[PDB]
Amino acid sequence: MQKQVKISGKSKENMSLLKHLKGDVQGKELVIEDSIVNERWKQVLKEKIDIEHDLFNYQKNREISKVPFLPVDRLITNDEVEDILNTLTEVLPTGKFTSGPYLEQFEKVLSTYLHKRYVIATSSGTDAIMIGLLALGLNPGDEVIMPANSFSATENAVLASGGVPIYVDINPQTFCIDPDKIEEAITPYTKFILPVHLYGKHSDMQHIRQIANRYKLKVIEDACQGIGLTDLGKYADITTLSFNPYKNFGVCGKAGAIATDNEELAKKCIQFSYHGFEVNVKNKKVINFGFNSKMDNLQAAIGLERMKYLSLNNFKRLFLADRYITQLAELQNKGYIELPELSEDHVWHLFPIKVRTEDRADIMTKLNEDFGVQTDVYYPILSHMQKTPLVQDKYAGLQLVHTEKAHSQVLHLPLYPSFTLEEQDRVMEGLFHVIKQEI
Amino acid sequence: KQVKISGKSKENMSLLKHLKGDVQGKELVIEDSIVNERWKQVLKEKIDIEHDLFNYQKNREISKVPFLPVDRLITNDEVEDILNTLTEVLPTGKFTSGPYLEQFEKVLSTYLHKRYVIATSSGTDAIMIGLLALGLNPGDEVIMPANSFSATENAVLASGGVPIYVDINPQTFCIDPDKIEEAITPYTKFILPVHLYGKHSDMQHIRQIANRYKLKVIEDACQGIGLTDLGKYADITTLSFNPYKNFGVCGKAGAIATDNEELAKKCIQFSYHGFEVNVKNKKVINFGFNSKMDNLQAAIGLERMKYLSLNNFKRLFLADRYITQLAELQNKGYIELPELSEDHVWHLFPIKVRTEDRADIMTKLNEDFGVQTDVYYPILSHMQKTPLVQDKYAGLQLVHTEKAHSQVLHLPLYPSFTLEEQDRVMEGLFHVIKQ
Ligand SMILES: Cc1ncc(COP(=O)(O)O)c(CN)c1O
Ligand SMILES: Cc1ncc(COP(=O)(O)O)c(CN)c1O
Ligand SMILES: [Cl-]
Ligand SMILES: [Cl-]
Ligand SMILES: [Cl-]
Ligand SMILES: [Cl-]
Repeated sequence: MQKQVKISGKSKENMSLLKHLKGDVQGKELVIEDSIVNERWKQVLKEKIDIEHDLFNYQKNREISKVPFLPVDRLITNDEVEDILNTLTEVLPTGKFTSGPYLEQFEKVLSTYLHKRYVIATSSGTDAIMIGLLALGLNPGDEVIMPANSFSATENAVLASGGVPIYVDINPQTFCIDPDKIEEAITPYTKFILPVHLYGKHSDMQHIRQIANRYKLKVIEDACQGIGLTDLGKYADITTLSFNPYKNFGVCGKAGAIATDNEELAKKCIQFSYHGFEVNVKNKKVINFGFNSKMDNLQAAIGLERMKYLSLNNFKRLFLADRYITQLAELQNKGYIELPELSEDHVWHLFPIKVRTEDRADIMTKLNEDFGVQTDVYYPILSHMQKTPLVQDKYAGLQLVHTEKAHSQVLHLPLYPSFTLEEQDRVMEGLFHVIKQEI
Repeated sequence: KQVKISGKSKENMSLLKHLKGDVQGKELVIEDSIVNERWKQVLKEKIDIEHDLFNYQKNREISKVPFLPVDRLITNDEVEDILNTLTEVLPTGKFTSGPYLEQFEKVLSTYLHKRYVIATSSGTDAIMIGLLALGLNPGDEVIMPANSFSATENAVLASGGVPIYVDINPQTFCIDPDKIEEAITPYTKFILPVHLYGKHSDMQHIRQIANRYKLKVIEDACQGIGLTDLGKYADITTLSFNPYKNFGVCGKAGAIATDNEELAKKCIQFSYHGFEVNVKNKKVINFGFNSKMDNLQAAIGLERMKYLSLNNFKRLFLADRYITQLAELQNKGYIELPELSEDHVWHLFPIKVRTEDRADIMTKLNEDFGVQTDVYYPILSHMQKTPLVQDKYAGLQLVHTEKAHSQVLHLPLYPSFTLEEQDRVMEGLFHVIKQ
């Protein structure tokens, strides 16, 4: 009796798929979930697959002299462009670019994909967080517990709506908020915990929800880099997503989403997202104010096209990350670097290794100068280290030991779905070469 | 001798006079501007406006006149320009930041005669960021009218500002400068006039008051693109490029324009996460937003902007045709018509009817003649049913605003509207009012 292998495109299921697509028999046991996110799989999976050749067109003998970290022209493929041009041919003459039926359809599709009853699509991930906090009842002075290593948009969303960030240390291996440091930071002004699934890695949400239940806190998660994570939002009151062009799934402009199972909360999000108006009643305010922060109908139509590539693209990211972890194994075994763990709760938006603090600048310089290999560090400045009057006045004396140590060690290697395996070879070879010459 | 064509409201008025036989000079000179590009394909020496710009079909069968059919606010010609530019934009993979964004800001700068332009994700965001850049702190008071779209007050409230509502001039629908000083308190920091319906507020008088009391002036010109001397007396000028404006993109966008460099710097910092200008991830102020205009929309706007001068002129022609053709209804005192003024771009066309008759007029136009009208906007700021209003604005009376609010009626007016539809609107109004 054969166990079926459900292809949802989610992170846990992709992990089994990786094993099966590596093997010789790829038959009826592989069942493609009837979803828009799986559309590009449908055609690919009609035949037996060799991953290297069929998904990556591996050309080991193609000479490579430069490896850009993130060439944006390669983040969108010719087939996506043709798809998008086709849909726009129909959307443009409708004259509906802000409100419209593609926006509504896009929200339903996300709702089904996320298993969340209500989805409110927004004009950015930053707006989603900001509106989410307000809809959850954030008042000026309310404290929000969060990590200090996220992109600046996370703290800005708290600050913009009047909140007070309270920074807490991360787990230095996962780069996510350490749930064992959270309870320490709770005061009578704490109302929120805002975990970030940094680089695509899922935070320890079950533990976080336990602390939150204990102290009656609300949980809003920044999953802007985590689309595709299995069980996303299971333990959160609000989930926020970004669809900016650099994400695992993005549109052609700024956009994001709020997702929730709570109807009263959803309604408030809608009200905040559109001028404080009663839902579907233009010009009639039912709350003090709101923003102009719904997603555009035009981007929604674009999103319905690009979403067709998501499951395949997340799978290719997983393959790339597995290949890094396996081929670089020796550098970790001998204790020169730390590799991320090949886990089910990661969608590989970014790929972090850790190197020695004292060597990082030189490792980066040598990869670039000697081998044309570009790497990067997301993000260069920690929240409590920003040179702002707020930080200077209120965040002096703060020490986050693990966060600061990890921040000095982390190095991101190129990884995106249209990256080639032969570029990756170059990255890995160069890494072996420069690390060995550090010793 | 030369009749210069800028596309701006004053020159448009002289062009109109000139083309109606009232000669203003000899040689038509089309200024070399992006906003005039499409004018060049239709504007000839012996132009017949009714035929050459409107393709007037006196006898075309009409059974409905929609107030604002959104599919007709973008032409087939625009759709093709847009598809063509997107064919080149899409493969670059640059959709947020990028070179079209920078070019679009440059082009707006030249057109508006403002040194710095910061293109934003919406007009609402432009106002919000402009207020903050100008130094709005929570509790600071902002003098403003109560008859604008809710976006204006929301931009103040979102940053914790405090709206102070003042009465309007009931003929112009704009903030009455003679009611401003009255409302000034030690907490007042800004005046925020609105060029409502596309009518220019009395900015000179407003600036005199501002200087006297050391206030800042940020104007909501989201409906006023094309006004001659827009921003001459303002510290910050805000625009919207939403698809319903005199010029719009294909999504949300707006702009802040200013001549002040330090202000511009602050606007950029607030518009993008509080980062140092052009230096990602390095904050120099406490926080910012994700509120720049998208590169993709700027590519679209660079195409749609080519139709602006032509479209604004068409709006003027329509407004002038309404005012001339409906004259009798005003002469006999049945309605009031807007004044044919150089300082208007006719985003909306407001007439005034009797308070007690407006509902019936609207119903009879629609039911008997399929003529749809509307009222922008249905609810005044101090009459919204919110907790802030009940706690802060209780008992406020704005006599002229409230009266005008009960009287105003908007007639269909947009660049692609037809003269045959307009005839139906006008004959309908005559037949309804007589009866
Ligand atoms: C962790 C994180 N949170 C929030 C955001 C903000 O998302 P958006 O750009 O759609 O505003 C980003 C975008 N880089 C992000 O990476
Ligand atoms: C007078 C006025 N002010 C501000 C705005 C807000 O502009 P946007 O829709 O681009 O946010 C509008 C849009 N209707 C407006 O009409
Ligand atoms: Cl929904
Ligand atoms: Cl730092
Ligand atoms: Cl500029
Ligand atoms: Cl009202």
